[PDB]
Amino acid sequence: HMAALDSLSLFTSLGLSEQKARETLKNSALSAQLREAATQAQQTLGSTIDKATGILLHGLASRLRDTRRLSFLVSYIASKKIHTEPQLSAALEYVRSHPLDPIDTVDFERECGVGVIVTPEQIEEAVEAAINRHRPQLLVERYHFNMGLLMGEARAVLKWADGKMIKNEVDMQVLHLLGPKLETLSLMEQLRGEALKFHKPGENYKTPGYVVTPHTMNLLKQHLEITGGQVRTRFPPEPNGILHIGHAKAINFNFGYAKANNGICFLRFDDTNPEKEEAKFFTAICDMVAWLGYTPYKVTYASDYFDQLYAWAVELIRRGLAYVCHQRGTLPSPWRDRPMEESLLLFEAMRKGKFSEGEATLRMKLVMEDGKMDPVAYRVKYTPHHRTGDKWCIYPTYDYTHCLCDSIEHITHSLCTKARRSSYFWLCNALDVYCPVQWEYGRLNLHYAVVSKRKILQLVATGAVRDWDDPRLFTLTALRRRGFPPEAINNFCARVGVTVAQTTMEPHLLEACVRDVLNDTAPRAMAVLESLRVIITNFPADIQVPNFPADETKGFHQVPFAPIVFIERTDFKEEPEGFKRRHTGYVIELQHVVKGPSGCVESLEVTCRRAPKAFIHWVSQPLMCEVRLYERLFQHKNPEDPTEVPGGFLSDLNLASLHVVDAALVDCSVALAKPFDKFQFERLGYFSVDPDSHQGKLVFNRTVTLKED
Repeated sequence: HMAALDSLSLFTSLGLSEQKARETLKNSALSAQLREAATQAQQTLGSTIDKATGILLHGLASRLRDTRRLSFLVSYIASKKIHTEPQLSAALEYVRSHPLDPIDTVDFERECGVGVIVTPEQIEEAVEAAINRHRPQLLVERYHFNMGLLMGEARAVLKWADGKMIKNEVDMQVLHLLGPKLETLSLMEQLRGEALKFHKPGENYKTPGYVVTPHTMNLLKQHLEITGGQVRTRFPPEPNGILHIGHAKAINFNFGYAKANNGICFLRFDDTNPEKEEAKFFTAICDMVAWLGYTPYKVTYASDYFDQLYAWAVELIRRGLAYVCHQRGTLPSPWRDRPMEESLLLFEAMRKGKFSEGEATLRMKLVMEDGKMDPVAYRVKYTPHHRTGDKWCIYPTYDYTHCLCDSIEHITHSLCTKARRSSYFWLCNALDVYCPVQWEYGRLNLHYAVVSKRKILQLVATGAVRDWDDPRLFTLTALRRRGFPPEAINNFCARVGVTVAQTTMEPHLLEACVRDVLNDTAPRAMAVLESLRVIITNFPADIQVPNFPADETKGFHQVPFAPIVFIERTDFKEEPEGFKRRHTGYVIELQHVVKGPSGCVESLEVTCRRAPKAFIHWVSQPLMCEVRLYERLFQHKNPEDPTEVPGGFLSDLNLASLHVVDAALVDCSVALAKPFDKFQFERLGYFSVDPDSHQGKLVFNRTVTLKED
C-alpha cells in the first residue's frame, strides 16, 4: 500500500519538496494525521494518489483542527469534488462553524462550489479586465509593477479558480503587453501536441531535418524569452481570396492546434502583391474563420513587414547569397556571379524605382532540391498597394515572404499542405534568424467541386450559378448559405483528419455529418411545393406539434386549427400502384374528388375518420414561402477537371441545377425565423433560410435529404 512507507517517502509520494517533507516529519502530529488522511485516501480511491490531490491532503491535514470531520473532508478531496485552495479554504471554515454533525451535504456542497466549473475564457476575461484597469501603469513600470495586484483583482472575480491557473494567465497576458524581460475520436484531443509527435515549443532541434547552426541554441533561447514557450501558429490567406471546403482543414489545423495546446494563432494576410481591395472577399475570410468557431489572437498582414524583409534581403546580398539579375520570362543568369557592391547598388536603385517592371529582379543564389535555379526574392511592381500605397515599388515573392514572416512572428509550428520543403529552412539559416518548424498536413479535397477563383468567377459571369455564394458550390460561404452548420464541418474533420496525402473525399460523406447534428440541432415543421386545396366534410371546428420527436423536453410549437388544409399532390393518387392517398388528429377519408379541364385535379374532399398505415404532412392556415431545391452542379462527380477525358471544365455541367418553387404553403411555426437558422420539414428533409428572407417574403434552401441508398 501507501500506508506502508516511511513518513518521508510517503510525503514525497504526495509530491512535496523533500525539504518540505523534511520539515513535515518533525511535526509528529501533522505528520501522523496527513499519513492517515493518505491511507483512507486510497482506501476509497482504489489507486495510487495524484500529486495534484497531494498538496490538498497536505493542506487538509495541516489546517483541520476538527479531527472528527477528517474522514469526511478526505472523501471530498479523494473524489476530486474539492480540487482547489479556495474550495478547501472554504470547507475548512464551514467546519470551523457548523459543529453539529448532521452536516447537510447540500448546504455544504453549495457553499464550497463543489459543482462549479471555471472556463479559461472566464479567466482570460478576468485578467484581461484586470490588466486594462492598470494598462498605463503597467506599461511604464513594466516588470517592476506589482504583479500581485493583477492576481488579486483576478481572484475576487473568480472565487473558486485554481490559484495557479490565474497566475499563468497573468504571466502570459503580461508578456504580450510588455514584451520580453530584457534584463472516430474527439477533436481537441486529436490535435493535442503529444498525441501527434509534434515537437514541444523551444525544442525545434528535435524535429527531422532541422539544421543546427552555432546560433540555433541561442536563437531558441531568445525565442523562448519572447514567447514563454507558447504554441504559436499561423493561417495565411490572400486578402482577395476565396475560401473553400479544403480550408476548413487549414483553419482547424492551425487554430485548432493552438486552441488545443494553450496556443495562439495569427491570421496573417498574404498581401505581398499590390492589388486593389475586393472587399466582398476580405471580409468573407474574417467571417468564415469566426463562423467555424475561432478567434485570431491577432490579425497581421505581410505588408506589416516590408521594412524588415527588405532589410534582410540587403543582408542576403552582403553574405553573397542573393544578387540582382536582368532576365525576363530555367536558363542560367549572366549575372549571378556579379560582385556584391554591384548588387547592392542596383537593389537600392531598384527601390528608388529606376527600373521598369521586370527589367530587374532580386534572386536568391542557390539551387533547390528539385533542381530549380535561383528563385526570385524581390520583383518590381508599380501598382499601388492597398496598405502601404506607393511607399514601395519592390515587393517580396511568396517563397521569400511566408518563410521569414514566420520567423518575425516566431511561429512554432508552420503548417501547410504538401514538395521542395527544406528550401524552407534555407532562408532562416542563411540569415541566422529564429527558424520555425514546418510540418505538412495534406490536401483535403472533395470529389465534385471546382474552386479556382478564376473558374468560379466565370460561373458567376456565365450565369451558371447565382452568386459566389451559390449553394451549388463548395466555397465555405456557400455551404454556410446551404445552411450547413459549422459544427458539422468541424466534426467532419474530426472523423477524418490527420496529415494524410491529397485524400480528396466524396461529398455524401460530409452530409452524413451535416445531418447527424441537424437532427439534434434543428426543430421540425411542415410544408410541400406541389400543393393542393383540400376542403372537407365538417369537423369539430389549436393542434400541437413536436419540437424534436426523439425527445420532448424542449416545448412544442403552436399550430392552427382549420378544416381547409393543404397537402402534397404527390401523396394523393387515383389508382393506387401500396402508397397512400395525418401527422396529428384524425384520418379524414376521401369522399368527393374534383377535376377540371383536362384531368387536372382542382380540389379535394375529406371525411372525419378521426381516431392506419401511411400518415402524412399537412398545413392549415399556411404562409406563402419561396423555396429553392438544388441538384449537383457538375455531372461528373469525379474530378470535373480533365482528370478523365471531359475535354472541358465548363463542359461537365449538369444543366439541372436548381428548381424554383411556388412561394409554397409552409407551416406557421417557422414564422419568426432569421437567416441560416434551419429546421426540418418532415417531408423531404432539411432546408435552411436564405439571406433573402424578410419577415414577409420568406425563402428557403434545400440543404440535404434523409438518406442515400
